[PDB]
Amino acid sequence: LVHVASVEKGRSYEDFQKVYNAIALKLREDDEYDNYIGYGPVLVLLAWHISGTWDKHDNTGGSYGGTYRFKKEFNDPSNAGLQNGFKFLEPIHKEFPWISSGDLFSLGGVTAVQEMQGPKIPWRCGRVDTPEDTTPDNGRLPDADKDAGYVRTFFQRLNMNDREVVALMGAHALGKTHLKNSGYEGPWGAANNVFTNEFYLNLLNEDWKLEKNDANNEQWDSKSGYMMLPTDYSLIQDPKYLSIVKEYANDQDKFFKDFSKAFEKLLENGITFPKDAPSPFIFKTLEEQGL
Ligand code: HEM
Repeated sequence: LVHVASVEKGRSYEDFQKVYNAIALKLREDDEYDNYIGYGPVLVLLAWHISGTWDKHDNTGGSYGGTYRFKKEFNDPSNAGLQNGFKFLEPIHKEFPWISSGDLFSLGGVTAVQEMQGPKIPWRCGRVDTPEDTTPDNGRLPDADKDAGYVRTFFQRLNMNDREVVALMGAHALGKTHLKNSGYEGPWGAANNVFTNEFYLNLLNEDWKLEKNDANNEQWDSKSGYMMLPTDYSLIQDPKYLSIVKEYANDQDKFFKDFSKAFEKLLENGITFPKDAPSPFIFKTLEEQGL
């Protein structure tokens, strides 16, 4: 398929900055969610899940179509718990009905990251809602109970290299696993609603113990009360992965830069931007605007 970005008719930067501010103010306000973690983390997960269905082989899936809006994709077992990010954005969509779904879903991710003190993520508008028949079949999102080979192989479908895989996974610093959703339980660290390189430090510095949880799945448990999925853990089992983990554990800046690039790339996979298309926008945070 060819997916050409098409700017929402007559909208500019300022229009988008308003959508951004709307999400950000709601993030600030609905702070009681998930025991006071807030919605930030679920939004980031939602932006990754709508983008992660992409197949570099036939150009299907990815964020373009806003297909998560369809039952098929919405009811993907792997998307369990995302309905919360969805209901968070609805009221927003209602307020700015001209924005396409794909644009909204992906912007929430950017907004969440930036408002949780992460790096600035350049964003591009132009995703166009596609018909329900362009909805990708379930089973394109990765399993958690695998090793580094699985991960490398998987990520290759999305065109991501080692560096990109490790950068993107540092997103695990945010939120936590929910038994009910995924069959895994516990956060990855302490500051789970602030974007930092905590993930890498926990990985390197905790004394991880393999145990089975109440869903009868194996997870790495630390005495600090943290957990790591087998897929997380595999970042230290693979030699190529481990040196990158180390780099990030050592330099939060480097990690921020790598994440930034990788995240935008993830969100733009499968989209063709005509040369006349506007440059990537860099939204200001509420704080930068004095709001
Ligand atoms: C091997 C690849 C990955 C696997 C197997 C994986 C698996 C999971 C699982 C099982 C959960 C818990 C869901 C729940 O029970 O609520 C989760 C949560 C999360 N995922 Fe990952 N993930 C992967 C990659 C990513 C990437 C690339 C990102 C973004 C860059 C990401 C962002 C998140 C966030 C922010 C959460 C926490 C959400 C919350 O607190 O509701 N994950 N992931």
